[PDB]
Amino acid sequence: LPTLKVAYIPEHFSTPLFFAQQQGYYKAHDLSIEFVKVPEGSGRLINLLNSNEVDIAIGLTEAFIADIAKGNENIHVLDTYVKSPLLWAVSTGSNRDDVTDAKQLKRIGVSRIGSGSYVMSFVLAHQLGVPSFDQFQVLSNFKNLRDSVNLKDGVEGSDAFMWEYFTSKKYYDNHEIKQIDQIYTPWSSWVVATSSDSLQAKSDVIKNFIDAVNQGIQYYNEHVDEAIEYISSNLDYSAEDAKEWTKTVEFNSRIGKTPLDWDTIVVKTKDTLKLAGVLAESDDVILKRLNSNVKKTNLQLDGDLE
Ligand SMILES: [Ca+2]
Ligand SMILES: [Cl-]
Repeated sequence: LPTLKVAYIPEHFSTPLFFAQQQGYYKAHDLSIEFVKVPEGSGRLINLLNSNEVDIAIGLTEAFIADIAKGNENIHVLDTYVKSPLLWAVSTGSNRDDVTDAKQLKRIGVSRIGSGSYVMSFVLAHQLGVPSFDQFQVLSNFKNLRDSVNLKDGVEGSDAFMWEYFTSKKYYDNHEIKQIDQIYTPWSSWVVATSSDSLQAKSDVIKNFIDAVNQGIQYYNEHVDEAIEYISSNLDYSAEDAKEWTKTVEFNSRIGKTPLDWDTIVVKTKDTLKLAGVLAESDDVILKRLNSNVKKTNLQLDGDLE
């Protein structure tokens, strides 16, 4: 089977991928995997796929759904990696006595326009029963977002920003920022993606990988304690946070065995992205591009007589 270069993100979510290697599930499926650590995020994962530098990518769902719906016909969503949604925390300055809730927010801080922190602001407003926010502050990175809400020097001030909870929890504990709200993603958090080229020339090997990921997920579910020990010893998370994290996460134990949920992966995500103004194209064209790039079935091997 062709060599597969898998671009992943060094997070607690990548735990099953690690155990699959530890238990040698990959080699068991006759696979030669070359993992490519991508701390930059899902944004770079897509770039690595488009440049043919990697065969497979595992990142946030909304990233791959948006890119496909925006025109990129070289990206394919194969299956769901994490069935449970992502928890976004709404934060502000720890000493912002003027900001006591997510109510009456004006200046919303975001890393980039069209990013997760930006798109989720529309979900926040929707659930709050208030019009979408219009004043966005681009702070580039997470570091600046905290300084912004804290009204520190070097950056423009902002009322609040959104960021993954467990990532923000560290800064709740050190009293650098405070939580004013929490919002779940309407969709499942993580998915498995590939390129048109890798899927066309390396289909069979990709299937075995997904099955290998399936066993890795099974090992995780049957060895939570070992996963906690791994995360709090190799990743940027304490034993406590790693413990609570496992209580909120549900990997797709049916990955490769059952088609992904279209409503919870495509529909809800599409509706949100369009609400955020990320998708300017018509409904028919968007849905058309999603119907051909998002798998409605699991990968299968060709027949012997074929
Ligand atoms: Ca005070
Ligand atoms: Cl196109």
